[PDB]
Amino acid sequence: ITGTSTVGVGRGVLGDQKNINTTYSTYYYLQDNTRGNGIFTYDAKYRTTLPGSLWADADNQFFASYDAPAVDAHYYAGVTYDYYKNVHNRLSYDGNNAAIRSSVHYSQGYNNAFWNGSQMVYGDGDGQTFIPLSGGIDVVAHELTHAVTDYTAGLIYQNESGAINEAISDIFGTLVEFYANKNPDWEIGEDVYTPGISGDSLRSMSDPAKYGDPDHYSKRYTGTQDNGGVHINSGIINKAAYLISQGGTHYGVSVVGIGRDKLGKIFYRALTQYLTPTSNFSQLRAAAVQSATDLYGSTSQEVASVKQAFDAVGVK
Ligand SMILES: CC(C)C[C@H](NC(=O)CNP(=O)(O)CNC(=O)OCc1ccccc1)C(=O)O
Ligand SMILES: [Ca+2]
Ligand SMILES: [Ca+2]
Ligand SMILES: [Ca+2]
Ligand SMILES: [Ca+2]
Ligand SMILES: [Zn+2]
Repeated sequence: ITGTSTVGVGRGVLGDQKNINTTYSTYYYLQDNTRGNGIFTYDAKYRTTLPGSLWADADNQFFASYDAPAVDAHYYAGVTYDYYKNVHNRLSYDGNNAAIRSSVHYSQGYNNAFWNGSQMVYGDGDGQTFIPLSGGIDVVAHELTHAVTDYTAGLIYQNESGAINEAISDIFGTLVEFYANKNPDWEIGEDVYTPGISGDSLRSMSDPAKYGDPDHYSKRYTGTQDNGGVHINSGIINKAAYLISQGGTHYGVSVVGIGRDKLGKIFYRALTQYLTPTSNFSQLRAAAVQSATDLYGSTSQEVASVKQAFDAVGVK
């Protein structure tokens, strides 16, 4: 909408207060004009017709329970935009400042979130498996990263290419969580998963097998559930990324960590320069090795650690 840029205040899903960029034109809208061509947050009103209505508020204060998922979707989309711009010199998901759209209150009891080809979509959860999923910065950044992938490598959402697609979203979701630096970890979705259970997560990158996901290529899933295991086999790549950053000895193979910033540079370059829609795990290893070579040199520690990490997870 056409209006003037304003700053509202509200509370997110976890009860924390934050300032949000809004737009005033009769109502105050969840429309942040400070980032690219805007960040826009919509109310899906418990229905499945998208996007719903651009979120309107009478007073620029967003403290109602119903407001909380919208506050966090809007705010964390902004943090994710800032990460890509400041860290990778990427302007929104298309590289040309495309408007970022999200809808909250999607459906009823909806235990998921997704990128639908055009926008982000967040369920509220059923209150037992999940609380509203936009409360997780890693989840929000995971979703926006699907848009980045779709505009760049274009990894097809099945089998190995789809597991790479998923891992890319978990990797950058985690790197955005570290960028914001509020309780960061290598777990996925801990802030919104299972409100009745402390200390669990939807996935772990440091130890995928904690939640049943493989941590070695020999343990990959080969069936047809979950688009050929895209959220399962992502554990193999998530573990390799964790090892590149943090180091460790895994199945007897030792990896010297090189830190998060270098992990992010290597995988961002691989995603945007070398991966293709049909890349498999072996091709990802080659892309990551080449990316590290470009950035740091063929004889560098960084290249050596990429190779060790993929060796540790059984990917040649
Ligand atoms: C219990 C769940 C929260 C776990 C998991 N989801 C995630 O980890 C995050 N959502 P996501 O990975 O973005 C879904 N995304 C997904 O299933 O994409 C299918 C699609 C393709 C094209 C258009 C619309 C949807 C899942 O779906 O099993
Ligand atoms: Ca209000
Ligand atoms: Ca965390
Ligand atoms: Ca996390
Ligand atoms: Ca929990
Ligand atoms: Zn995903």
